[PDB]
Amino acid sequence: GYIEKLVQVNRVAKTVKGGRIFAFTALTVVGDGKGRVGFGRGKAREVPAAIQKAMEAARRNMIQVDLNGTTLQYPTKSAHGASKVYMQPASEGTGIIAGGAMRAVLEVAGVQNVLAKCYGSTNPVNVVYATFKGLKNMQPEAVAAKRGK
RNA sequence: AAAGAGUUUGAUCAUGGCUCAGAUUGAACGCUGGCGGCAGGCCUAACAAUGCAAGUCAGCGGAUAAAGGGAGCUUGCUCCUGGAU
Repeated sequence: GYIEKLVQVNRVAKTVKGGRIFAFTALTVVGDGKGRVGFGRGKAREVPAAIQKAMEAARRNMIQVDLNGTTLQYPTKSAHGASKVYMQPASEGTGIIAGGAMRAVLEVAGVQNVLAKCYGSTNPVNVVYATFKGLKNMQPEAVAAKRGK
């Protein structure tokens, strides 16, 4: 995936006898604009050594998203933890009218007509799982109900 | 014919409040002074100086007593055929 994109970077800490030892955590999304997306988390003592690990772990664990072509397939809802994410299609002139951590995942999947909205928790590491489960769980023609519709 | 940020922790996730960016207004107020068009203008409390509703002459009575036509004096003058308007 080649349109990588960082979302959030957080300075987290740990106490020992001496005091707070620090480490930076970066959450980063990796896509190709065609329906392939992973997300990755990594930690290091320095910022770019953790972004790299977030790039690394997001190039594995990537997923084929069964889109319709530049939009979502149907209006969908998903949730991981207290984070809850509603996503739908838009028509043709709309862009990414979602926002934040959902704006990155629904940019590097190559969708550009979203109209997504998140409720509950806005913590981006769970909003990213909650967008990731909405996208992993669609199907346009792979209904096993043996019909044409 | 539909976007979120900031802030409780040594760090975390959650619950939850606050704060913010936004659009509006019969606006006030702080800073200046170019214009035009179209609008809008006591949201508050009442007491009021001084200047806007009246037309129809088809109803009498007043006024004019036409200029005119005279008359008397003679163009000063009053009554008149009529007496207007």
